[PDB]
Amino acid sequence: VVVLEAKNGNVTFDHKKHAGVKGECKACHETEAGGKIAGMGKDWAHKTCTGCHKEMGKGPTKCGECHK
Ligand code: HEM
Ligand code: HEM
Ligand code: HEM
Repeated sequence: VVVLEAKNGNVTFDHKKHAGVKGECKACHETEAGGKIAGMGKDWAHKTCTGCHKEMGKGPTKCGECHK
């Protein structure tokens, strides 16, 4: 898994749970190959991560559901 560090509690990101989303890899990455995400941080996460969870009605939307 990927551990996205945060001073209020790290967030654990699992690619397995994120297969079969619109755009597939390009939902989060510039390319189909993937890689590190230079823009990663609070602004990125609270837009893109939370945004999709709300759009799909699936996944964590409250602070402590991500930050542990
Ligand atoms: C099958 C499609 C995908 C591929 C091939 C892919 C590929 C990759 C690769 C190669 C890495 C870099 C791992 C490393 O260097 O340690 C990565 C990291 C990551 N991916 Fe994906 N990924 C895919 C889908 C997704 C999706 C859909 C999301 C969002 C929902 C996502 C979010 C992330 C995040 C947050 C990281 C960590 C980035 C960082 O720490 O800078 N990935 N992915
Ligand atoms: C209102 C509720 C939330 C609060 C108060 C909150 C607070 C924060 C704070 C203070 C940071 C910056 C941490 C740092 O730089 O050390 C951050 C970043 C982040 N948050 Fe949240 N957050 C909330 C909701 C969420 C949710 C629901 C998610 C998951 C969908 C999430 C995922 C993340 C991620 C992935 C980062 C970036 C970590 C990194 O790039 O290393 N947060 N958040
Ligand atoms: C880096 C950004 C993201 C983070 C940190 C994140 C985090 C998470 C976490 C922690 C879960 C599982 C919650 C649990 O097991 O308690 C989850 C589930 C889910 N996320 Fe994300 N997510 C991100 C981006 C996205 C995006 C962009 C999408 C849609 C395009 C998405 C769609 C989903 C879906 C559909 C689930 C439910 C999967 C299932 O139960 O099979 N997520 N996410």
